[PDB]
Amino acid sequence: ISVRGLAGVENVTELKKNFNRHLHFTLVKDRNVATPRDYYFALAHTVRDHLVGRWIRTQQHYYEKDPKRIYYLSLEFYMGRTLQNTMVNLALENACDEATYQLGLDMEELEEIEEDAGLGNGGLGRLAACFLDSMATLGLAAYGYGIRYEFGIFNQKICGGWQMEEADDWLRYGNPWEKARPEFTLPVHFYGRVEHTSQGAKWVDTQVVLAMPYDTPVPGYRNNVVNTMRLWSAKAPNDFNLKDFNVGGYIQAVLDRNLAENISRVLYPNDNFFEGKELRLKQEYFVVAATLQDIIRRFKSSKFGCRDPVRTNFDAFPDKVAIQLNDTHPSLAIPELMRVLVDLERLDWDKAWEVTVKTCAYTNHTVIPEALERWPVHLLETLLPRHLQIIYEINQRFLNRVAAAFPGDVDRLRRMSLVEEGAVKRINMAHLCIAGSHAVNGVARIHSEILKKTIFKDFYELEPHKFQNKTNGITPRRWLVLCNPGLAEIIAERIGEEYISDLDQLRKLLSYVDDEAFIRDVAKVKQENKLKFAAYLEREYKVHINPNSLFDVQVKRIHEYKRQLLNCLHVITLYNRIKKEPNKFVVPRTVMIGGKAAPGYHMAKMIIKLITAIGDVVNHDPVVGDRLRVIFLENYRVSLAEKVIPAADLSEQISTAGTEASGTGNMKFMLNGALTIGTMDGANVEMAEEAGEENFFIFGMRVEDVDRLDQRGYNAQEYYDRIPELRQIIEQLSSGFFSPKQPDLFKDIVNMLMHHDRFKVFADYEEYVKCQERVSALYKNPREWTRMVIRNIATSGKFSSDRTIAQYAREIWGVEPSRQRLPAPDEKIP
Amino acid sequence: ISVRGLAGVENVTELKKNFNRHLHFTLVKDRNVATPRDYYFALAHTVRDHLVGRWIRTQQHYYEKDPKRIYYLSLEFYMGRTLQNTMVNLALENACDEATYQLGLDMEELEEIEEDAGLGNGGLGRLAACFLDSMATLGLAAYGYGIRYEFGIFNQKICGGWQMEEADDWLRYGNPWEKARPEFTLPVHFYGRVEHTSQGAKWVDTQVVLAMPYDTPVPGYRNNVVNTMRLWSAKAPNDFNLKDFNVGGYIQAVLDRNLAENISRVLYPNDNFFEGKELRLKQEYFVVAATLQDIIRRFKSSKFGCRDPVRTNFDAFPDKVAIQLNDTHPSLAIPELMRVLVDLERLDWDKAWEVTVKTCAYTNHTVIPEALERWPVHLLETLLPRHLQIIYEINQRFLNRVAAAFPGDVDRLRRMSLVEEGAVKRINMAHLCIAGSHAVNGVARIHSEILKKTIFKDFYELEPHKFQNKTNGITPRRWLVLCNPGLAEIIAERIGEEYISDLDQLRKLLSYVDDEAFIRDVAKVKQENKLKFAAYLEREYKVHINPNSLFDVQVKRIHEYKRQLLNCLHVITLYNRIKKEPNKFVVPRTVMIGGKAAPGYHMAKMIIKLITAIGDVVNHDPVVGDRLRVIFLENYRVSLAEKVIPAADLSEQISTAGTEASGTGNMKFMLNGALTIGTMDGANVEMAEEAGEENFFIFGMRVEDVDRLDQRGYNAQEYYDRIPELRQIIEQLSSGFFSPKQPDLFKDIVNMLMHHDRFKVFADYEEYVKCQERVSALYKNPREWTRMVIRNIATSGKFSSDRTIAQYAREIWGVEPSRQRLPAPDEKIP
Ligand SMILES: O=C1NC(=O)[C@@]2(N1)O[C@H](CO)[C@@H](O)[C@H](O)[C@H]2O
Ligand SMILES: O=C1NC(=O)[C@@]2(N1)O[C@H](CO)[C@@H](O)[C@H](O)[C@H]2O
Ligand SMILES: *Cc1c(COP(=O)(O)O)cnc(C)c1O
Ligand SMILES: *Cc1c(COP(=O)(O)O)cnc(C)c1O
Repeated sequence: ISVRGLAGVENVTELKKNFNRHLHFTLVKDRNVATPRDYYFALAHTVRDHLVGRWIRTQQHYYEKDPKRIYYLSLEFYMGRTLQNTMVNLALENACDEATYQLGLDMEELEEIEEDAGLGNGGLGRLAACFLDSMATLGLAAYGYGIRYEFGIFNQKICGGWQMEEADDWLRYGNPWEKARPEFTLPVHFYGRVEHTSQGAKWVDTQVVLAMPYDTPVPGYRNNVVNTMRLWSAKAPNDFNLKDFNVGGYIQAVLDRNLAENISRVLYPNDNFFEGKELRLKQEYFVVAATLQDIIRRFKSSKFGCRDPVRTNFDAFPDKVAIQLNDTHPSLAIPELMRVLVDLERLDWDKAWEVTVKTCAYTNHTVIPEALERWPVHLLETLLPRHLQIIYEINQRFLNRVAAAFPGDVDRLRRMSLVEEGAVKRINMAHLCIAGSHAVNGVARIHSEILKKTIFKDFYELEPHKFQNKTNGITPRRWLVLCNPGLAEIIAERIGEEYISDLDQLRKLLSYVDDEAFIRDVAKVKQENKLKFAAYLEREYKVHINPNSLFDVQVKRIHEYKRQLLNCLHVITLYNRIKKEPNKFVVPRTVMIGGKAAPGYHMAKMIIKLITAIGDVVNHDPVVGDRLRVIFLENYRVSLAEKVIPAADLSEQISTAGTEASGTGNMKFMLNGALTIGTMDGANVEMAEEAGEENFFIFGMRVEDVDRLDQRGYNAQEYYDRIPELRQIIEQLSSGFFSPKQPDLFKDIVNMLMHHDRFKVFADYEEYVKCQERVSALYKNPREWTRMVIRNIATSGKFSSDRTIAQYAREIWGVEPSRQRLPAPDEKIP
Repeated sequence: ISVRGLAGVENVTELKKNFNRHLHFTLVKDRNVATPRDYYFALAHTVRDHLVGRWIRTQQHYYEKDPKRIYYLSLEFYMGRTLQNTMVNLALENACDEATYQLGLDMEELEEIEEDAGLGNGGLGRLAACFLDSMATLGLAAYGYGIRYEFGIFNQKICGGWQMEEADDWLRYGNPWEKARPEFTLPVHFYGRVEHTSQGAKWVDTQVVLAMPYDTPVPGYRNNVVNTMRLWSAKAPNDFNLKDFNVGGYIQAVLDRNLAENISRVLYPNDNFFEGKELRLKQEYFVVAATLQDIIRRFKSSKFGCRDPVRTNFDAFPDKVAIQLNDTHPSLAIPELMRVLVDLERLDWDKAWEVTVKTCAYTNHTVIPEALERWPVHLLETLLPRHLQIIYEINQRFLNRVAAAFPGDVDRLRRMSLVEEGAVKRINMAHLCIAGSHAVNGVARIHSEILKKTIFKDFYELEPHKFQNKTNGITPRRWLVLCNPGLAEIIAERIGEEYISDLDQLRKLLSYVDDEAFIRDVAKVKQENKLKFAAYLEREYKVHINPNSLFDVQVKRIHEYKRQLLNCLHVITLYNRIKKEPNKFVVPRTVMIGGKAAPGYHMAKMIIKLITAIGDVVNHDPVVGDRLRVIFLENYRVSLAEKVIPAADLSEQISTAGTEASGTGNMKFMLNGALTIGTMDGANVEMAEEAGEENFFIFGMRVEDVDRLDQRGYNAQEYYDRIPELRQIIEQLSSGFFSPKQPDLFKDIVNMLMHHDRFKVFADYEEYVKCQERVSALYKNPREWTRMVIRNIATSGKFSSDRTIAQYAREIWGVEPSRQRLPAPDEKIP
């Protein structure tokens, strides 16, 4: 059937009876009233059974051996569905396929019923998910820590061409994967004040909110390791949230509990944008406070909570603990770790600081200013008074370090301050992270260089040793074997299965680049993939596309820096050329643009309306026929990504050079047989570098060119004046060609494009359509297109998260990865 | 061990491995980290497994045979713990006891970990629970319908002698008994307006709240019948509760969902008191609207949703459906049933009315005016506009009936109106229920007579056939076999086990009233019970009592009509007499008073403070010694009741004649070997009537005497003037003898007692202490005390809820009870 594992005789039988056990005993249903959803759960519960045994021994293992623990703190974990992924990592896919088949059910149909764990916005969230899978696969004692939002990223609906947001009630029918652990609930404080008494400061008169943990298993790839993702839920105490007496109402008191529990209710839908709302800050301290107590408790036990030197010496803390800050979101971990060590454990400042710096590491994910976290002091002052005091003290000592290093450099002092003066004082969270971490890394080579050269230049001059780079990657399991079994099978037929946990072995595919059978096969799976997606489209969304055309897709969050607008300009150009010479042949294309716009991002939502507007015109022009289709992919999410990417021919990664930190979608397309048209931005550079620029479609300004233009000054009118095709499009938008009933509908876009384009869309227009002509030319030659594809696939190995994690492990965490199978799952009951 | 069933060889082994399966696979724990709470859940899950098989066949059964369905609507279901009860009804108690013993665990210790399902306030709620158990035991196709509050009756805490209320988060660790059924969610409307168009009225522009059902199994006693209790939870739709666009905030929109979900958040803690809050009314319509849709859907299928006459003829609706209104709380079912039939199904008014009256039955539970539901018209007008219109139309037609029957009786017209004019117009829910139900019943013989003679006199004259009586009862299973296995065993040793489902057989115990061994045994279990409670007291609450004293207990909600105050006056009297003649012998007593006061009931909370105040003085007077102890039983609830009642010697049922509708606690004490000192109120009359007044301690005014006094006019000063002992107590309260630091602390009680005593406490004082002297005298003669006890126990059979239900079944529902074992639980998988 494929190498989705063995469909053993004893195990298919075993699976079937356990499916029935759960359908009866767990679901309390009988075959005569069971619906596909019930069947999905019976299976989910059956699959989940297979990894509890391993989950228990893994955790017990780490307790016995006591290795250095890795704590990945992130406010986002974009997990997606987990049934198939679990089958794949446990080698259960074929057995389950067989068993459910024998039970008369279609496994694929049941898999489609599982709701996505949308606890993320995009790249940052998904990176965390891929990292978790890799950390498990590399046998690291790692824990993912975050917030269990009851509402994930909103579900996008397109009404009249506009995006409509609606709550993602992903828990509505329950989550068979999580395990509530009420017994490990912890208290988290807010507000209050600071009392300075005799021997130390005291955080007093605080409001208490409780943190209830929920553990989700994270299985490694076929190694019997099952790590843990712990997600905190907010709960109100039953005392004060009722007991602070003297009139108000008993009923009201109980109803008001949903005020402390609002902390974990919803994920902020912002991607690469900072919103200084109090609720956000609370979510940030909430996950940090709760996680740290869990971390220290585990440390207090270790082998110190037995003997060792005997005296809670936190000197070995860094040797046993490593906490990775996914961006500045969990930044409060630094002043919180200090607070506990100093205020509660009573360590001297300097010893506590040494410990903190040595266990904390920070990862930066963007350089755009509006994405930077700068919290107003008055907010921290009211909500976390002691933390503010600690931050000021950290600042005081840090700046003294700077003054001593750069005597008389008074401007450098204000520039490096964690505290920013002005309208309202703010705290630069990024500066805090750098000062309190022993390592700061970027997510792509150019991004990392930019940090050193620009944004964090002064910090780099101060401590050059802190700055590193760790190019992002993606997990080959979900992003290849799971979403594209067809491609994975033909690759395995030639080079084996060892590449799934060793993606570098894909290079061996280079020697089949002239193999006639392979070229035919690679081309076949892509055709099968395109047909399946073309079908899904009519199935779930309804209104035809042509599977023979080039599948031009751009899927990612909607941003001005991602330049979906530049993609739009090209689409309109193609249209206009066709209307000019109707009877001239052009390579057919289906351009699919999908992504979600943050609710408050007006421009982004305007762009979505533009895309649908172009489709309205283009898709109903008889002269165009089937040569050009414009489709907006609704509710783009992880599960949707697993469907489009394997069916894509052209991947669009056209951000303005220097704005996309790394990107990961680009890698997903490269490993799945799509060719990349993009700019020398983020990881695109390392991808072209790995496959060879000849096998990549690079165009536009480099970072240097962008800066040259800024010195000069960017004037869009110039481009409007010298390019008639560009002029024609802008005047089409301005006159209502794309919005008849509302002719001025797109005035904001035009206005912006001409007067305040921060991402110089016009500047890359000419080189973009010229480059698009080159991909069309190559698509006309199926054999050469497929051969270039094989060059990309065979050369994508570097982009696996196993590589990225192995580097974090060695160069930042100080631990050694291991591909050693944990001693089976085998029963056992001590 | 007792007749808690057989501890079979094959089943104890089977139990043990399933306990281990759940501890591993369900709880995801290993013996080395498992806590008593984990062990409790493993067992709970193991026990729950045994009744799903039966649950499924019972429900399937009713679907095949299609008998008349009984729907018990109540806003309260006081269930208590359900682990032991389930073991008892499935004959699993000994097997589980053995198995857990072999696993090295104490079952009793694990049972104490289960949280109480406190979805009730007291009597009314508990009656519903006992009814459910009886309906299952009598094989009725019955369904309990209510609200799944996430916070039940508050947990009472005594701080400085004052009651402190704190949220009852009973779901904190989960509920292994319920089964969420998201797939059967239903929509419920609120607000909106009424449009009168061409062919009918339309309820329009309504706010939608969703009702998610949760089913809990209700097993019959050893008959393999497992009925269903369906509890609705409120959920916000994800559309409008987000989709009603045009600024407000996306985050805020999601946070505001907890506004529609507040409907099922908390139970109103009022007992025998009406609070016209909007949230209450919403909870009332919510449970009614959701339940009715479920009822009609089931009816639409039946055997009509196949063939029959073919044409949705609701003429057979009454023949297939019966809905019992537990008080006036679910009264809106009447106008709602009309609304659906008329507005949606399009039946003519008269046909719809005939159907409604024929399927609805109402049960009254109190005659005190402040407990009567009278909803302001402006509230119904805004929240349920169409229902108001229907109620007015019902009223219009009903009054026309009256006018025709009593021509010219204009005062009778206004008196009988469902609409009450005055300050603000109100709707008398009780009048609505009578008009729209074919049967109205009281809960005790005298209570029922009072309804006919007083409160509903005019309605009785109009339709005398509607009025009936159904004396309350309690379930012998939980209230005897479960809480008192020792007594149940010795009874079984003599007369067998058939009395558990046939309590009348207890009469056969009369012939052992002179049996020397039996007297010794009955006396022994009561002593063992008293020792166990005396131990629990020091265990969980701490500060000694004497097990040799008479256990004088009064446990029920705190009310002025229950007269805990009268009990207080007696306690103080005993104290004063002892202080007068210290060296005179008196029968030792431990008087225990427990109960909860509604948060807003100032007097009730003042009484609790008085009780603790008396204990402070009395319990620390050296001259008193161990002859008199005053103890306030904290957090009185079902699980606490299962502990005190079996250890009681004297049961206090001293309400003012004519105010306690029936009472059920009184019955619990009678079946458990306690003697009753009480008034000729509620069911006390039928109890004394059954055991013989010689075996009862009756005192005080009868209803007649109370009325005579009211004609005359009640003047408490008179009693104060003629009784020096009474005078002494009042002056002790007035001067601070019981409240040194705050001498005027009890001015409200004294003031009330002397000037506004609605329940004439002083009037029954003399006859009360005189009567108390008689019980002390008899307690001095152990052999005669025990013989009178045997007379009560042997004569309590009439008070089983099986008898009550059998009467409802035959005289109101039109169904025949059956003690036929359902065809085993046996596997089966069609
Ligand atoms: O705030 C961000 N959202 C992202 O997706 C992001 N930063 O992080 C991702 C993971 O490092 C990057 O790939 C992406 O380029 C960057 O925009
Ligand atoms: O509102 C009420 N609360 C009660 O306990 C009550 N009415 O109903 C119970 C069950 O019918 C009665 O036993 C009780 O006497 C009555 O007060
Ligand atoms: C991989 C992924 C992303 C990141 O895409 P980029 O192109 O790096 O912005 C965003 N959303 C989803 C659903 C993803 O799978
Ligand atoms: C039986 C019961 C009641 C009713 O007691 P009465 O004496 O009828 O008021 C109230 N509370 C609990 C916990 C009960 O078990």
